[PDB]
Amino acid sequence: SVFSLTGKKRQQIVKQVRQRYYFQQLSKTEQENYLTLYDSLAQFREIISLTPASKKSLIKTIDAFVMDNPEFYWITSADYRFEFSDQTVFVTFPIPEDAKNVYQDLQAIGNDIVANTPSKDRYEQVKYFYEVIIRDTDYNKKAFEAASNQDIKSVFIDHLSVCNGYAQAFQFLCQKAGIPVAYIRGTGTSQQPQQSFAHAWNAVQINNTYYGVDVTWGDPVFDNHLSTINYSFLCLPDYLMALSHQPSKDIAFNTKERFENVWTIPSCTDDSLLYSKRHQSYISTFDSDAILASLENQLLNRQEPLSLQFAHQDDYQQMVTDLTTNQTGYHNLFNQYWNNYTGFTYGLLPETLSISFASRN
Ligand code: NA
Repeated sequence: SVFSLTGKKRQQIVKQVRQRYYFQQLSKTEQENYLTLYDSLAQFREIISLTPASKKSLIKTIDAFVMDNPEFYWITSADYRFEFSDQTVFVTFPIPEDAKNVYQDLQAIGNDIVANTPSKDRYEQVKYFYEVIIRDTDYNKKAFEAASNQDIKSVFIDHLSVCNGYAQAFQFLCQKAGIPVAYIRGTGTSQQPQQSFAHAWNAVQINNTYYGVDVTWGDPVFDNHLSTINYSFLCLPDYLMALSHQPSKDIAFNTKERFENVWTIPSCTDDSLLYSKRHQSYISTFDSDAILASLENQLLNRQEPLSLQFAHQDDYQQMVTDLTTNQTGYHNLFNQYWNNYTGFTYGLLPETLSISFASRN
């Protein structure tokens, strides 16, 4: 095809996209068009000429490209618009007038964040990116409770964003760091009160296995039940993430239609990177002794607030019931370590089977 990349430019683009997530699920012709899309958007073209395929194949290619490539911030929330003509498919992404300088503004910010990570351990880098986005970005709760908040410009330029921007910003940084990463879209479900909502989050590959990451839900303005940085959404297995997340495999390419069950979602099975597990606050079996010992170990390290995360729903629920009835074990322990003790308060985040404790005032 005349639109396929060639020469040195092709080599450069092949290297650039090799780790992109949805790219891996595209066929040969679709990957060629993906490469052409990358080159043309990197030249800041509004209209891209692609080689003809079925309507579905083109939508798959475009959808994969948009999810995979936050750097082209102007495409992240755009409609999928294309037209067939004379053995060519013309794809249009309206492009802002300042797109080149904003694109390079974001490159400089991203490069600075990645280059100065304190550790080069991949987990520590992922944790650092989580922290950076949460600390430096205001969550736009007014917007949620109701575009322009959906891309990495809203995160790194405006510092005011919603889940789609957070998740694309996390991918943006991971890509620059060379960490395989995915953007995942779907449905979040919160409790107290029960509620479902459109949502976006991430997966990362560390040590050749995937881990779930939800930066947005770790933001205290998004959810303050444990209030701060809520680490209980950092590198989760699916048996915990699935309690509040349902990823979508579908492509809704307009308001009336979709393609069902197109994409494969990363499988996250390892719990070894849980913050709670790494800090000896993960309870995998209901046991009063083990619960109090974990809290006492935290108290011996002079931590406040204390925290617990459970592996299994019914164990978390039994702990909740014991806190509404048998509280004596807890007062006896806390009174030993907290001065002027007059009780304790607790916060519940059932979405990750988590609880936090603090001295009452
Ligand atoms: Na924030």
